Amino acid sequence: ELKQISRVEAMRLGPGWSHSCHAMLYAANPGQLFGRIPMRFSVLMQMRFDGLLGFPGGFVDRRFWSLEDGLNRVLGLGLGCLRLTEADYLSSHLTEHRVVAHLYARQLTLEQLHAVEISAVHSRDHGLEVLGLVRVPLYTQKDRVGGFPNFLSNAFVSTAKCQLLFALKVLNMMPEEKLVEALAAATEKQKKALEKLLPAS
Amino acid sequence: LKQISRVEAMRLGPGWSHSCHAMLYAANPGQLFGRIPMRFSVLMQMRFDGLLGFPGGFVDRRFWSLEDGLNRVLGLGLRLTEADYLSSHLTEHRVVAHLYARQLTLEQLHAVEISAVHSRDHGLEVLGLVRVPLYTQKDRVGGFPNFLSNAFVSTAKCQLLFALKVLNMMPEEKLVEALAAATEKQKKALEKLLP
Repeated sequence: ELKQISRVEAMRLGPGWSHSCHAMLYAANPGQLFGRIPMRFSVLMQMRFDGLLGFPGGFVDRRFWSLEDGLNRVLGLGLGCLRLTEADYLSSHLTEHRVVAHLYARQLTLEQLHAVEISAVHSRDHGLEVLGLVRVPLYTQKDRVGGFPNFLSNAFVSTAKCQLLFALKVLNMMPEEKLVEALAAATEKQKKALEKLLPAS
Repeated sequence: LKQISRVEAMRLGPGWSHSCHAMLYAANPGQLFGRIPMRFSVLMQMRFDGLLGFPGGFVDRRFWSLEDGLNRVLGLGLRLTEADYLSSHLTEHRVVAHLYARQLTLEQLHAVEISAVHSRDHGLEVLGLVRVPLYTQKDRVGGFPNFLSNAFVSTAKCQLLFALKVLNMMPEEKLVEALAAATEKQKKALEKLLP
């Protein structure tokens, strides 16, 4: 968990602080997987050029643009679709490189969520800085790792993983105890996989 | 994984089930930020169970050929043939994993990505396609090592590293280096959580 800070207090930090803006785009999903698993929500993340999962967005130079303007410019290159606004602002966090990470989020219709994925494959950043969008599975299968735990066992931008788990909580998309349960299962999954290659003694 | 030939795979007997997966890749002459050659782009997919793997799935050899079955299960919205067959491996519950591979042009690879986002499997069994970055940045983790530190279907990760070698897409010593750096990354990060 990262240290949180209000927007107005974040925008008065000295010139030694850089700002980032990322967007969590998600849609309520009424479907079920394999006839019994409710999907609840579909959330968009993406594979970055450095091989890590993160959110759409990136560095925003506050000197030249509003946070919203700068985020939408980035989204224009990496998604090429919509225009977020201050109403979509969710949180600001301090990262450990003095960076203030601003998190935006908007619930989309399922139709627009799919339209974003379609526009992403045609975007300027596709195949360069963005290597592909992925939906987050929020369910957990009977084996207690399938789905969200396995997904959390992937390799993330540290800030993005914190943001994802934070947003799911405060947006009442997943109970906090279920988020931490899945994170614990992910960590035990990572240990199970690592032991096969490089076990401790 | 213990490898076996195609003809010997089909004589494994009815007790063995067969899976078929496709590694679609393209030569990539681009350079990331104008410095680092991308070499090749390979398509993988995020699965319903949160793991990265290859398109494809199980095939019922009593009703489809391996190639016909594969083509129905790709979940990409190209038709693979016998010549695209690459290797067969025996999974670590009697499953023979057949791996098919075909080199495409980058533009054709892009066309598969565009068709994939419109497939009926999208948003249920397939949660998205990703391109494998085969470059390694100067920090020794950026790109391919970080990518290999994600979570894979165990067969898919072995199929990827095997295919990259035998197809002469990456020298073996570079594949070992990238895997080693990814595994060391996983260890150090895991030590922050479960020392």
